Amino acid sequence: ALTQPSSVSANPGGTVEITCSGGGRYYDGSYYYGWYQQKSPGSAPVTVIYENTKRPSNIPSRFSGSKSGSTATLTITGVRAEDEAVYYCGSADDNMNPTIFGAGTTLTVLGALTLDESGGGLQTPGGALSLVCKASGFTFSSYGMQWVRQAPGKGLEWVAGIQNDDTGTYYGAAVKGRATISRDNGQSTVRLQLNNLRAEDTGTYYCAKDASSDGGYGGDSIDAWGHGTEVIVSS
Repeated sequence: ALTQPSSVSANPGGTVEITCSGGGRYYDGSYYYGWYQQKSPGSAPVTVIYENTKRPSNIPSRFSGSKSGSTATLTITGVRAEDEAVYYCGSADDNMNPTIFGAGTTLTVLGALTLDESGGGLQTPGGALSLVCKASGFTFSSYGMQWVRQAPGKGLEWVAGIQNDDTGTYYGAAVKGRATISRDNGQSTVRLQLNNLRAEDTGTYYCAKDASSDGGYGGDSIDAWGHGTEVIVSS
């Protein structure tokens, strides 16, 4: 599991730093982290920094990222009230678990592409579900894709990933043996099947696009998130 502080406080106009450690070493011997801002539980995260230092152009320039050795730091220079959020760090855990999220850092300040998920709703315990994410606004066949979920009031949890060419599928510990991810490049869709459903599978399921230039996926490199679809497992 990754390590990031539970909370940080800042005065408006201050400079704040949030660190993340514990990521797995990548194939190249280096370490890579991403930073995912979520302003309320159950809402689409927003990538503020990915691949250590890359900032999406719609994100304010007050956000920046750096990495030293195996530790990443998110810096907000001139923090604003609207920056209050939970910031989740993401990285690789190990070779068979390319995505893992830290527990989140809550920041207190003193005072295009579409990914559309369907198939959610009420599900019966012991049954199966099938979620579909329909992508538009980018060249789907070039990118790895992932599913991430969030139990009510809890943090982000990785569910599954798939490379652009169907290869390298892996699954989060809580769903391994029950889950299947697949994709259809011609339809620009990625699918999650999950069987033997249990109450613990209840939550918001987000489709996530990877930015890795090689069609891979990992915890450091998510650049777009859907608004998610709720799954409720109950009888």
